[PDB]
Amino acid sequence: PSNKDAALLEAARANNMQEVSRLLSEGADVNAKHRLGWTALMVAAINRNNSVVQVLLAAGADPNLGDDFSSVYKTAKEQGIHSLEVLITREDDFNNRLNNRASFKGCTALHYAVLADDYRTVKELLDGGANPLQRNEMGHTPLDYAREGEVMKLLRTSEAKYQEKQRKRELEHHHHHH
Repeated sequence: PSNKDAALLEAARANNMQEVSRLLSEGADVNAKHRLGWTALMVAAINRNNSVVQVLLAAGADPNLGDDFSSVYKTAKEQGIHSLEVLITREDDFNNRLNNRASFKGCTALHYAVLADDYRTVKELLDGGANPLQRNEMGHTPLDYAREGEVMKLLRTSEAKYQEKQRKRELEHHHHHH
């Protein structure tokens, strides 16, 4: 990606609030994508940077994009680079607390906030239009990745409300409200 998009991903990772705002005003893509597959919103979410998540959503970030990163091993093959570089970059530019063996293809920012078990980040994404029913490539919802506690309770409630809005054909009504 461009210099501005690359700086935005780093500022979103680093919780550098001033820089995120600056870069967006200079034309950085709010859906900026790392060469290895993830967005600024995803990396803000896994790092519990709920203030960065707020800013990106306000500038129009799509909450429902899925990660193109799969696993260290598979992504390394699909890109023709060695797994060592992929592992270091995933750990250094994204987050170092995830399972290196697992596949994350199709994970949304909400999947990642749930793995981070952060109530505030999860709530901000749900309030921002994140679809709690959207599954990743392995077929898991964000609630599938929740641990017991306040995030799992919030997701259970939100799933039921989202399903009811979908059945009543009124998702767009509620999206344009507070």
